[PDB]
Amino acid sequence: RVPARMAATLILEPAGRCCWDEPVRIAVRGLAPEQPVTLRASLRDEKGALFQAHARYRADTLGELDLERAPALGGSFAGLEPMGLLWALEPEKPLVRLVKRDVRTPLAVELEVLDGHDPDPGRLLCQTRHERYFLPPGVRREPVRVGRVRGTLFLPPEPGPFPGIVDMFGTGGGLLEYRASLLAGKGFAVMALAYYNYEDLPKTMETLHLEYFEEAMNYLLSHPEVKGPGVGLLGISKGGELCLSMASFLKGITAAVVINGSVANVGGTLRYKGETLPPVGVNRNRIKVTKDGYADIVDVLNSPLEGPDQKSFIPVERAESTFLFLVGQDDHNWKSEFYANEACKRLQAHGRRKPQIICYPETGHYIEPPYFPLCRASPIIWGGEPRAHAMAQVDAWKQLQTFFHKHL
Repeated sequence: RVPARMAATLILEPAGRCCWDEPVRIAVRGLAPEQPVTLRASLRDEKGALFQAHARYRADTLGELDLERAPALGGSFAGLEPMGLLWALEPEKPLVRLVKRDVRTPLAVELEVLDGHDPDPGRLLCQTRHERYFLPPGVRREPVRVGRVRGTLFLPPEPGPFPGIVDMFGTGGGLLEYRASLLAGKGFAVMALAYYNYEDLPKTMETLHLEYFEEAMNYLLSHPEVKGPGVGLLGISKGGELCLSMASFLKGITAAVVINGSVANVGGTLRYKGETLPPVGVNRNRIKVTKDGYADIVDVLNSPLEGPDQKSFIPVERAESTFLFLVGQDDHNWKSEFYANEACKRLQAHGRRKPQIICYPETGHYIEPPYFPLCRASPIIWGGEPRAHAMAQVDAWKQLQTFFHKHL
C-alpha cells in the first residue's frame, strides 16, 4: 500500500512581495474532490487588534480551490470575489478602526484552510502567511523638517524628476503616511503633510494659517526631484477642505483630488494674511440616534449658503486649479455630495471649468486606499456597505492616478 497523499498546499500569485493596494490570487491544491472547506483570513494591526473574514467554498473535482475560479458560497461574503477575504475583514471588537502607521513593515494576513462548513471550524488543513507591504519597490521615505513644515516625503526610485503631490488627512492630528507611500509607487513624489498635533506643531487647530501650507507646497515644489511647475493636492475630510482652501487662496496648485471634502470651513478659524474664514456653525439638536445606540451627525453643520455662515464658504471661484471630487453618497460624517455640488455651482457662476464629480453609491466617509476594510462606526456612523465601499475604494484609487497623471 502506497503512502497517504501529501498535505494540501496554498499557492499565491504573486508568491512574493505584494503591496497593500495590489490584488492576489489564492489557490489551494491537494484537497479531496468536492471537499467543503472554510477559508479564514486573520490580521492583527499595530495595536494588536484582530480583524477577520471567512467564507465557505467547495474544491473542484481535482481537489483544487482557486479563488478566481470558485465562488464563495457564504460567510463574510458570497460570489466570485477573489479579494473578499481582505475587503470583507471585520474587527473582532466593534468600533475598532484599523491602526497602520509604520509604512516600513508589512501587515500579515494569515490564511487558513479549515475542513468543513460547520460554524465551529474543523481541523486546519493548511495555512500560509501573506505579507502586504506599504513601501512599494524602491520607494524612498524622507522625513521633512524644514522651517516649521512637518511631514514625510515619498519618492519613487531614481531617476527623477517626478510630479509632486501634497497628501493630507482630516482631523485627528499626527501624520498618516500610508496613502502617500503607496501612491509614490505610481510614479509620484508625495508628501504626507501634518498640520497639527505632531512633533513641534501647534497642539490644536483652533486657528489654522494657510501660510504654513504655502510653505509646505513651496518646499515640495523647490525639491530637486519634483517636476512642477505646480503641485497636485490630495485630501480627504478636513484634508479635502484644505485642498479647496489652498487652491482658492494660493498660487502653484495645478490639480486637486478632493475626497469627501467640505466647501465650508469647519472646526476652527482659517487665516491667510488679511483674510479670515470663521468656522461654520453647528446644531447638535440635528443629531439623530438611529438605529442602534449610534449618533448620526450628518446634519449637525449649518449650511454655508445662508446667514452669517456664508462667511465660512471657501471662495473656490478664486482657484485656477482643476478639481476632481470623489464622494461617498452614504457619507454620514457630513454632506459631501452637497459640498461638491455647491463648489461646482460656485465655480460655474464665475465661468471656471466645471469640475468632475464621481459619486459612489453605498460608500461612506472613509474612502481609504484599496482593501482597507470598512469602518462602519467608531460613537458615530460613517456610512458605507462593505462590498460597495470596497469597490469604490478600488475605483477611486484608479481615478485619482489617471487624473494626477493627466494634469501633472
